Amino acid sequence: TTTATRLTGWGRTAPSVANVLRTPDAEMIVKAVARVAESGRGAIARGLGRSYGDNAQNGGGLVIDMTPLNTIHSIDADTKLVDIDAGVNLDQLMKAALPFGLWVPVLPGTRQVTVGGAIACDIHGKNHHSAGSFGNHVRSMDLLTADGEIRHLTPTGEDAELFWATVGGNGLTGIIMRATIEMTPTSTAYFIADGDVTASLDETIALHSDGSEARYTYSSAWFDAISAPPKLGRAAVSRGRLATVEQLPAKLRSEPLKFDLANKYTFGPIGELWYRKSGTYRGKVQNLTQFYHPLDMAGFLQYQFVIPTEAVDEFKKIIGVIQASGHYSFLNVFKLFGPRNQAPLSFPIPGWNICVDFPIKDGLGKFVSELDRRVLEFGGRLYTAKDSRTTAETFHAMYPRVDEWISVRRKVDPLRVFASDMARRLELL
Ligand SMILES: Cc1cc2nc3c(=O)[nH]c(=O)nc-3n(C[C@H](O)[C@H](O)[C@H](O)COP(=O)(O)OP(=O)(O)OC[C@H]3O[C@@H](n4cnc5c(N)ncnc54)[C@H](O)[C@@H]3O)c2cc1C
Ligand SMILES: O=c1nc(N2CCCCC2)sc2c(NO)cc(C(F)(F)F)cc12
Repeated sequence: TTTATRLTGWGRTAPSVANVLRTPDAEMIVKAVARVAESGRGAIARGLGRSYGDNAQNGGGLVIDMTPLNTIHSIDADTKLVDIDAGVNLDQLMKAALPFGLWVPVLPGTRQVTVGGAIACDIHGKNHHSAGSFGNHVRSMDLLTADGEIRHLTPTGEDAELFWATVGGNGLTGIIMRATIEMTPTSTAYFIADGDVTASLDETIALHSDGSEARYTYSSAWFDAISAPPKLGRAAVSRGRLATVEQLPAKLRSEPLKFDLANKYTFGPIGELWYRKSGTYRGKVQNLTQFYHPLDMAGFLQYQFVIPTEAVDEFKKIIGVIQASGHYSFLNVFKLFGPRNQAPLSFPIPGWNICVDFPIKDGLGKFVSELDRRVLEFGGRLYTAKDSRTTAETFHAMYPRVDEWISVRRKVDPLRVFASDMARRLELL
């Protein structure tokens, strides 16, 4: 079913109309690409549309919806390998793999993302400093390339260059049809978590520098970006690891792999004490929602960037520029990222990662451009999955291996068959 449809990112801006093919037939998808390879607005895959930007739309072009390709082919507990269609979402995968004592190795902050989208944006999670990003756990993928052929890529094979170009490649090397992922063994669906509350930016940084991070596989913090210094950058830090069966309480040991406001006090000293109490704890047993999606149970601009580890002073500065700006962000996530991977367009690098969420109002666009500049000057970068407004020139300087990447893309799609709004804006075409 080919249908002219109006598509936007999760942020619901920069709308664009395209011919949306939605089919469960992989043979239909190979033909639509062959067709597009004849006649020149190109094609692009789309997952669940959870990316905020314009990387999954192609104005006046073809957009292939991959979510009907959602078959899990096999799960093997001994090898820890799952073999799945690209349109399988990580929530679906999570529930399918638990009974085998397997855990999805990298989870983002929403489980409604496809494997293809997980690979194409090379997503990260609370465990990046211990496990890397999603691409590090893919052992193979089958990629529908511009020549109508389906190539079988692996991280260390002869096609390693193309594999790593596809990881974080935002769909611009072809369609990931199928992949094999190595899962993390687990005896439990639960976490054991430690909580800590800091009073300032310099404490937060101290906590993340003292060596405690190495004792936790998962870590992230809620972060104050409004309150002026000294309060600026105080945080609720939440850290932990998957629980073993031995560490669960009686009630949960029979089904260990299961899954199924303001008052007058709030802003005074009693609230400060209460919040400090609630956010301080040791060895709390917690399920996925409680630990990983604590938010559970349009008109905003999402902005995420990472600054190199060494440039700690420069990070403090950027955070100060944000609270002084008049633009207030209430929901902020902070994390120290670990080592990077071989993918040239992969976002994560070791250093200070922060996500902020600004209300759309007058002055924002021009303030965010100036932020881009500070982020660039300080050796950091923005995340494509959260962006629709940065310039090609900024992007290119932020990702110095883009040229290396462009070369790989030139060989595999010399006719520019795969294209998107983002590719044209960021001049990756
Ligand atoms: C509330 C929320 C929280 C989030 N938290 C995080 C987080 O913690 N960490 C993180 O890293 N990201 C996070 N994200 C971003 C999200 O993980 C990525 O945007 C992800 O790529 C979206 O997956 P999707 O399946 O919706 O892909 P879409 O948004 O539909 O597409 C995204 C990109 O993947 C490509 N693509 C999709 N399918 C295929 C395929 N089969 N073959 C080739 N290319 C394909 C598209 O062409 C496009 O370039 C979050 C997003 C939201 C809305
Ligand atoms: O857990 C997360 N939840 C998020 N969302 C749900 C709550 C509301 C806003 C979106 S965003 C996010 C980001 N930024 O993208 C980074 C990290 C990380 F650094 F990996 F720890 C975690 C999250």
